[PDB]
Amino acid sequence: NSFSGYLKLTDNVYIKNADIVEEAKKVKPTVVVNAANVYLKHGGGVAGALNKATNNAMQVESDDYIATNGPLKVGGSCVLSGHNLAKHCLHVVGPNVNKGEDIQLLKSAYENFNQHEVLLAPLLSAGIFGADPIHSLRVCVDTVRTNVYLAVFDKNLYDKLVSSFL
Repeated sequence: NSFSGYLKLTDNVYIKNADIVEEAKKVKPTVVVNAANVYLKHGGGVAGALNKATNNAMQVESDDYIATNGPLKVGGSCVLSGHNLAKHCLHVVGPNVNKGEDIQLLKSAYENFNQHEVLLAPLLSAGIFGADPIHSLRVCVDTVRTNVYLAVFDKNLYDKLVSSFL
């Protein structure tokens, strides 16, 4: 958990302008969070990037999880191997607000983070699921009570988040 160059936003929430895949490789955190869908199909965005960095081992493992357990619920999670990225990957499903899932489920999604003392994570629902990222950060801050290190790759967004949260 050798996190470097983060800016503390609140007593437990930290942020860096960085690629989560590169952070995971440098730090090999205990837990990296994936922003997943309910069937754990890692076809793009952060999920696609994390899976690619595992050379598809994450996807094969995820398919086996679904074979045993069925799909996750929106706002739910499961813990699988982190392979070369982390000890564990916490796959968390935020709401797909652009397909009508309730934004209030973003609180339930972030509540999964509280099962782990320290996490490297992206913002949830802030890619193609369509939630405003600043809103997603505000829910993170209000909900997570463990120590979360957020990697935000887009500097334009990072600068807006730091401006809004100090």
